[PDB]
Amino acid sequence: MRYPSDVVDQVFKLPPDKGLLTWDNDPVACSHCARPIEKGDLYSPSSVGAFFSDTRNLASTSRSICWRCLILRKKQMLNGLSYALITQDGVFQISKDTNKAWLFTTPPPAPFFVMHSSSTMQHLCWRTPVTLDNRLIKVRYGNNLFVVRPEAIREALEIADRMNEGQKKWQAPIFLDRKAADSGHGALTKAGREHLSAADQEFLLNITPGERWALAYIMHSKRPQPEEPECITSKILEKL
DNA sequence: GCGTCTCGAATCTGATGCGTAACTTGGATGCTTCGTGCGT
Ligand SMILES: [Zn+2]
Repeated sequence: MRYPSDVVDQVFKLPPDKGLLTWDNDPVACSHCARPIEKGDLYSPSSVGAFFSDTRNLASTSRSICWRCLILRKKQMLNGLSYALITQDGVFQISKDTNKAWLFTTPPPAPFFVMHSSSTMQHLCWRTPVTLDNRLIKVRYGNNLFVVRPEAIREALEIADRMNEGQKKWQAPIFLDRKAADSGHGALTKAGREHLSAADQEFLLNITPGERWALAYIMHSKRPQPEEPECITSKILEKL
């Protein structure tokens, strides 16, 4: 895939809705997924309504929405893709911690989109940049766009295991929060501050926010075993 | 019209108890769409 809207016609294969206008002016980017809207394509003027609180993430002021985004803005699409991973084969659910560990330790090779919501249901279909290479995974968490490097996650897990190797009571070296909301998120704990070497402390302080978020779901006393997430595109298509 | 001597001294100089108790020891929110109907 190339664009967030490309997930529709490639893994959902949903035909465009009826009654959509046809573009007849100089091409302009979509207001959601930044896809160009060329002459002869199907679009619709923006009618997001007063309850749309994602104006800051709009690609442009074209006020035009391509049919793929019009599909992606349906309630069944927003709810189904709350904790989704959209790859070529299908849409997978990464809600469970084991799924997150598998994704951030053994990512799929193909381009994919990573979905995650910080509340009941949020606009995430059209805000996630594509992950071209598995070594640089871009994850959209609520209003935060994260960059996760699997090698950094593996190195941090190795550091935590080596620091907790001797002590019988397991204790995390770095303070992390699943919601990425705590005031101490990403800061070293007392055990990390006074039981780790200078190189390990410098590495743990110099990780990206996305890596902290991922370790908040992976790094624990009993590391979850990675497992393949289930196929979810069937459920979303049936509910639509 | 003073007048001067003497113009202190020893010793005690604190003891004893009490010298905390019970209860609170958080709570709530931070999402949009969709259908149906008002409605100004
Ligand atoms: Zn679009």
